[PDB]
Amino acid sequence: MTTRMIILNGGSSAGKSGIVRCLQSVLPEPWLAFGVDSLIEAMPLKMQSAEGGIEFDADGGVSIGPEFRALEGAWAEGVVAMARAGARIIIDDVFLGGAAAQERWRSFVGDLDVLWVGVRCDGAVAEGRETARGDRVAGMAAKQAYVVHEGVEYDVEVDTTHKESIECAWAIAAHVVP
Amino acid sequence: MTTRMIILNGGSSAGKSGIVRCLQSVLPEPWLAFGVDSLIEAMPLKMQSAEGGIEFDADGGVSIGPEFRALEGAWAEGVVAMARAGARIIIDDVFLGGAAAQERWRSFVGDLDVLWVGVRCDGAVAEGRETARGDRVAGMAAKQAYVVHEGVEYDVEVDTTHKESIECAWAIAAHVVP
Amino acid sequence: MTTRMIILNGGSSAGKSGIVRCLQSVLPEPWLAFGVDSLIEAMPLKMQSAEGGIEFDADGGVSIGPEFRALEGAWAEGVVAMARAGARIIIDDVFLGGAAAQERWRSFVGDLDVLWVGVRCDGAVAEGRETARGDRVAGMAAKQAYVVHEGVEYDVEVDTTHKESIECAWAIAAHVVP
Amino acid sequence: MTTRMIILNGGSSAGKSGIVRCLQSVLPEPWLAFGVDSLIEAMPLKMQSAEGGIEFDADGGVSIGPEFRALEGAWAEGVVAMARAGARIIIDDVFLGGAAAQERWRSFVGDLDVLWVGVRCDGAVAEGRETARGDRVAGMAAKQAYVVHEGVEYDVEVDTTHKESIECAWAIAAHVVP
Repeated sequence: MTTRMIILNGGSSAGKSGIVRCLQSVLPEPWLAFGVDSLIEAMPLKMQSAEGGIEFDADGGVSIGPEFRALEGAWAEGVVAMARAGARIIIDDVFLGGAAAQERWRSFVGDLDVLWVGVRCDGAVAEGRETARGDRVAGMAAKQAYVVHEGVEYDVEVDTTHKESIECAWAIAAHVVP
Repeated sequence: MTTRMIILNGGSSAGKSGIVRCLQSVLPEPWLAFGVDSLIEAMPLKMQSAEGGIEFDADGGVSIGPEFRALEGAWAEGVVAMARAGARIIIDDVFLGGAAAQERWRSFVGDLDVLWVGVRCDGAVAEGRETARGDRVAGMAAKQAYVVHEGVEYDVEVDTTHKESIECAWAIAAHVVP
Repeated sequence: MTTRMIILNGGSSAGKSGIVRCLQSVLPEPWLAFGVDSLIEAMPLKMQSAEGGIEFDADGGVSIGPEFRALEGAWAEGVVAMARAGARIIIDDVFLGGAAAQERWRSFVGDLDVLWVGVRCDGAVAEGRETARGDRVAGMAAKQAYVVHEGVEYDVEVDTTHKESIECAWAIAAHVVP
Repeated sequence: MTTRMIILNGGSSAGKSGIVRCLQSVLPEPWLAFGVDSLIEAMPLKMQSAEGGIEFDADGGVSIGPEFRALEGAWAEGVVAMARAGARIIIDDVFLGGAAAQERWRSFVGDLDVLWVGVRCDGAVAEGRETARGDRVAGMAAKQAYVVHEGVEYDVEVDTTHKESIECAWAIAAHVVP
């Protein structure tokens, strides 16, 4: 019935974070936000320089080793648990593995009421925003713009190519069941 | 002949910073960027809590005392000097005083070749972006969206309401004389 | 047997974060780090301007309403769950309620193997570091330097008044059971 | 007579920034702060990935090309100009070239009244702090701890190995002539 967790999926620079902050502002009840970024933040710095962790090549390519996977899995069960405990949770992620990534989340979520959101944005535009934002490693936006959505099922889809974050947030909130 | 300094004026959240980073990326020659933000950054923390400095009320209103003015004046002469010394300078500012602010800059710039840029964006949209970005004090975007341009003369005008930063950057670069 | 979660308690500017990063570097196994700061980060911005959330007065005093408490409780169960799922968790917090705060954590932790760490630092010194770091609201360091430890039981205690973060980290790691 | 500019030199993680913020707090008159960091910040992102700019190898080594040098030179004349215009300026830098770097600054400073400050800190300790702070590229602290001071003349020297930032700041302020 009541939406317990909102999960956004989109390529780097698709506007996920902005939409999330907008959602936190728009939604009447307090929603805690967590995403792959804050996850990286919580991992030890040395994790960005390892095997089973995460590394970014020159052109923005990204690869995830098993060490990273293990931690992420536990982190996933944690946020799910937060929701299970009564806290409304918003999660933004980048499904590098497309549908597989969704399945992974599905395994952790169980019968929890989740609102699956797709955040699209044209590759060239995303790339431009990537430059505007000043992201360290250029190239991610273009590389992730489309593949991350392949085979992924959404309850709602927003496209930031021509819609502001606040507007996308409004569309998403509309589907949130209190 | 050659453009020595580019000065952007626009309300908070109009997209100035993003355009600046885009300009730095687009322009072939290295352009140093400085703005009211980095200026605040360079001022002592206690300056945000003083008389002659800067304070933000509850609704996003902003006021500048003489202490702030004095420092800013010196900072202005400095960047102008940087340009005079051969470094290409990009400056983004918020002309709270409208035309008066432009005159102030004019006094410091002298006969230096400057490209005056106006960065517009609808108030409501700016406000939305202000929320998306997560700015501490909400209200600035709306309050500054229009007044900062009153009586201000520009060599080029861009409107981020429906144009990406990179696109605005392209428009601006086109007017930059090597 | 094996330590599953490390919980550090100390006043603002006692050096908790630095020690945590050192621990992440020193410890051979990957430890995920979370603390009151990242929690605030995950809460909606408007939570810093509410009743049941968190507010900071002029002199650095801090108060926590029920809205905040509710979220924090769920967040607590989450990290505990992360640990329960096999991820090594490091948590730094500020026990404003002294022993009561420890009891709260005890209720969530259950029989989970936890290493309780106390991070002390002289008030005047902490205050100085608070200034050095450039923290927005001055006054917290002094106000929290001692009360947060009243009635709190620790497995290990470190004092950063005359010990570097890395050194304190070494002391703490020594008590971590693989 | 009156001190117009304070220039601090020290290896990465020697505590320069903290001392600077302390100085801004301690000193009665408003002092603007600028340093190699804010300079990097003002340079285009692509400058960290070029020839004549700045690059950091794997072990924390740093090299500066001519492109970087040119900009820095202009930036130097700028801050000097700020001081010449009546603004009190604080500058923290890392003299990779030792005495040569001081000479460079001397050429730009001219007869301006400057207070030269040396900020020392043991290499091993600095390294530890580098880890505590979470600096991206480890290794700088150790590599720069001593060479940056070779042949460099100071009006005042502080050592953060066993002195807090605030204390070092007090020592430095004592030499500031109003």
